[PDB]
Amino acid sequence: EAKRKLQARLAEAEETIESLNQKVIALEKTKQRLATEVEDLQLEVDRA
Amino acid sequence: EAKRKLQARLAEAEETIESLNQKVIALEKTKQRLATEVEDLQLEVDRA
Repeated sequence: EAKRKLQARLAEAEETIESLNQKVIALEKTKQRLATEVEDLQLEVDRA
Repeated sequence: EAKRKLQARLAEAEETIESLNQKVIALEKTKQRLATEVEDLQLEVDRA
């Protein structure tokens, strides 16, 4: 009975790591769109 | 012997879930300091 409680902690772990996994992978994709913009508009700074 | 190896790959999950949650606050702060400049330089590059 010590196992099944401890096994359940994995069962609430493996969702939460998966729950953040979509939450992280969205936010880094929000970076690299806005990352390449601030390189792109930087060339529009010294041009303007 | 099953109780041992269930504990370890629970702990490395516990190692990552502290670290991963430490990133989502951090990369949000990395986002916001980038979120200024893409709102900042855009307000320059049209006024230029």
